[PDB]
Amino acid sequence: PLIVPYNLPLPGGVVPRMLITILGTVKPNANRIALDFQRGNDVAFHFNPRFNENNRRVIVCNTKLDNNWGREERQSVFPFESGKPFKIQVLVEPDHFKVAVNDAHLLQYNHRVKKLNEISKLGISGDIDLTSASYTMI
Ligand SMILES: Cc1ccc(S[C@@H]2O[C@H](CO)[C@H](O)[C@H](n3cc(-c4c(F)c(F)c(N)c(F)c4F)nn3)[C@H]2O)cc1
Repeated sequence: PLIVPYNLPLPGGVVPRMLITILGTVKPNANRIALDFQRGNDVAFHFNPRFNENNRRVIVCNTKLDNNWGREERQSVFPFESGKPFKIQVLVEPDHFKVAVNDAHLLQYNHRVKKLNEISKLGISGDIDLTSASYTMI
């Protein structure tokens, strides 16, 4: 198992047609997962499944610039289940990050940080056992 939090360098940043695949298992009684695509200290794309926000499960997405969070984008479709193995695929497209979970499209997140070649880290954090984190070009 990989250490969590996990730092996956993305050399030279991201580019359209780059596919990032995260395989893991959600812990029992999970509270949160986070993927953080970072441009230095900024978070270009934060993808944050919350298992218990006011007793509801929701995905919160946002960007952090100069240490300030922006407007949240929320997805109530929630494909993660405590205790179960998952696959997150993040496909970089020209205008957005496209996220599929367990081979089913979940959401798109329009690029707010525009210097894709500077988004050169993926952090993976939260209540998972992490099996693999990798990328490839499609
Ligand atoms: C005024 C105001 C009031 C409340 C908020 S809440 C804020 O909302 C953001 C999305 O808009 C992010 O979710 C933030 N956030 C979550 C994590 C985090 C973490 F630190 C971890 F260690 C793990 N393991 C994890 F899964 C995480 F998600 N870090 N920063 C959250 O603090 C904002 C503004």
